[PDB]
Amino acid sequence: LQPGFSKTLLGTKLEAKYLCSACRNVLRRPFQAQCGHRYCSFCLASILSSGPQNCAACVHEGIYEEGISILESSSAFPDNAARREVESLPAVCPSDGCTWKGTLKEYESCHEGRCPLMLLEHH
Ligand SMILES: [Zn+2]
Ligand SMILES: [Zn+2]
Ligand SMILES: [Zn+2]
Repeated sequence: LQPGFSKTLLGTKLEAKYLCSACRNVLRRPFQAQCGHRYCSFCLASILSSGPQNCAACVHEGIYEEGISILESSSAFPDNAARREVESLPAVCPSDGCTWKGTLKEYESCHEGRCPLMLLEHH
């Protein structure tokens, strides 16, 4: 139930600003809500499946503000600056035993869903 990328991908380079406000994993196709908090596209869509919702991150961080801290489709946008930054980070496959290495973007487009440890049962 974790849409975001396993924190294992970044390893020691793991940073808080690269994490989804919802699943707490590395941002996957990030959107930025009106309040500034980032969410994986999948995570935000799920949260907003039944309409607007209060931003849990705003609450927990004690900065909740009426109106601005409300997650809404009309005020959330693709955070391409965040996406580009995260895609440029050095990454290693999360599969315990895999040696694949490259940028997170290369992981998403070339390795994810094509991992030997996951697809080859006799590995
Ligand atoms: Zn997420
Ligand atoms: Zn927020
Ligand atoms: Zn792998």
